[PDB]
Amino acid sequence: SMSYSWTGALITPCSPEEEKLPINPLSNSSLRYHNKVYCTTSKSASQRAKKVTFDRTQVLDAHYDSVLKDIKLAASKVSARLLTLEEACQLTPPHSARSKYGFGAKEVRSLSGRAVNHIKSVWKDLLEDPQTPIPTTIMAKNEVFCVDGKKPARLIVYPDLGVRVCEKMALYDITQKLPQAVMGASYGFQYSPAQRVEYLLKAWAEKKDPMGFSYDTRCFDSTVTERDIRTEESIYQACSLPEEARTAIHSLTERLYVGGPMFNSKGQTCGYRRCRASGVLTTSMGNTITCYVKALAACKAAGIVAPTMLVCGDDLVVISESQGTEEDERNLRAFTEAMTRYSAPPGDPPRPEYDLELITSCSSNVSVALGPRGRRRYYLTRDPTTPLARAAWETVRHSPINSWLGNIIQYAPTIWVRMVLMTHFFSILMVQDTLDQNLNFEMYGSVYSVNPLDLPAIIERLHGLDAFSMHTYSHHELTRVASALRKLGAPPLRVWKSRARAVRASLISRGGKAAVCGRYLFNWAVKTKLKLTPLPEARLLDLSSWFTVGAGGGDIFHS
Ligand SMILES: CCNc1nc2oc(-c3ccc(F)cc3)c(C(=O)NC)c2cc1-c1cccc(C(=O)NC(C)(C)C)c1
Repeated sequence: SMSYSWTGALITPCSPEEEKLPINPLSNSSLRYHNKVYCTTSKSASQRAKKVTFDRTQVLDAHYDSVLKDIKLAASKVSARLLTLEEACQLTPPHSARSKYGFGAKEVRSLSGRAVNHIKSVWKDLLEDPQTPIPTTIMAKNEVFCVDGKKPARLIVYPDLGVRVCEKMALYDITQKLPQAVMGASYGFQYSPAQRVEYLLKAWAEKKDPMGFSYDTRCFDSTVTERDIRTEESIYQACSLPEEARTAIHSLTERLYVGGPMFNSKGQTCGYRRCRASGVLTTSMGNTITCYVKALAACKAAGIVAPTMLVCGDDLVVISESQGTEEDERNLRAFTEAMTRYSAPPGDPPRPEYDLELITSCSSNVSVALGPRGRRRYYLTRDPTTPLARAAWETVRHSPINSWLGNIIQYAPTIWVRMVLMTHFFSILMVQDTLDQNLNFEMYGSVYSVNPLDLPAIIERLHGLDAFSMHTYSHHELTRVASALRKLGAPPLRVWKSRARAVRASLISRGGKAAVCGRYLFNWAVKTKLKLTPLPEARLLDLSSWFTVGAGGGDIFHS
């Protein structure tokens, strides 16, 4: 079927949109940034709609059936329960898109009578009716990117707030248990960055002769069929569940997850969806499990030898035994053909790599730097141009996503986070006197609440003490940050190191948790290096909820 059908009504915005920051004609830096950075807006929504609209065909085989059989058997070991209304309301982010039925996230979180009873009606109607399509809203996302032309806006398709709370009651427990039970070590959301690196290094070391590849599906959400989505339901149903959960899961699958009508922000009929919805609770878990099933079946069909997989939504990495370059090339072509028959064709054809550092996935690659010992330390990094361009946009135009914060946390050991992002954002929090204010950052369908003064303990827990003592960065990492700073019109590394010496001194001059930030985060900025010891507060952090899938949008709150 067609991934989408359209009426011709425009995908409309709800808030003001800005494609580019204003130019200062007397600044060369301002011109460089203007030439390089843009924000996607609803103006390009039709270009995206055209790309994501195509017919899907699937040809399954015995390899697919056998993998699916094993997944259902692994799912049967899972016992999951309904969440209470109270639990589902507390998982709702404070600024989650309001309901059309006269209440918002504030009323959901406080359990106001009207919100609670409207959610009661949605729940009862899910139990009563297994078939009527649930309406959704389609919106164009506003995201900042760098040229090299321009990407059109990504589209988000989501149901009403009342429906989103019911999805949590019915399926949140499944999201916490099922992926690990069916995928084991392949489930990408269970790892801290240091644990992810360790897993990849172990997978690489296990092979006598390793070969790795990343596989990127073109428009993954649109390639997801009604059948893939009904198969996801049979996997959820393989769990031990109360009957009421089974009923709600089945109605949500048939009325929402498989497809339905889409409306623009003005309330006009925009189209009809027959693929994955980008803004539902099951988006990330569903994409991860479905990508894993197709990829494991395709490994078997291609004859990939001893594959070790890592799956994060539609991002997939396979590390296996090289059969030599010629056979690897043939086997990757056979893998691609099988993924295409399963309705998962590639954007760019996969390429075999004989060095772990040469694989890119989730925009990241493994790099090496020296520890305080002089020992080689491995960490995840990425090209910093877009993260630095987003941080510059966020400095001038406040966003609740706070991409700069999510980047400082995920990429804490990188040169660009330590020298540029930490220096810049610790300076702004100090000048504004907002260091001790809790902030939220959005990432992979989840909203996390973080105190910037807790960053040293969070970084130590996610990356280890090595994050505060990395030095002697690879030439590629040095060239990458220097080029990104030049291209964006920013001052060079030498200016950032001078500013960091002052930010560190100012932080240490405040005492308490701020001095801890100065000492641990900016130990690279000084000549006389302090010996950094484990932070006791690192062990006391409850970061358990940080290692799971979120809800498209992102609609799972962690505080
Ligand atoms: C470290 C940068 N991010 C990532 N970098 C990555 O690099 C790879 C990768 C790269 C090269 C390669 F050869 C193999 C794999 C990822 C991968 O699994 N691909 C299949 C991958 C995933 C995340 C990622 C995704 C979701 C959440 C979080 C997270 O850490 N989240 C918090 C802070 C909340 C715990 C991090």
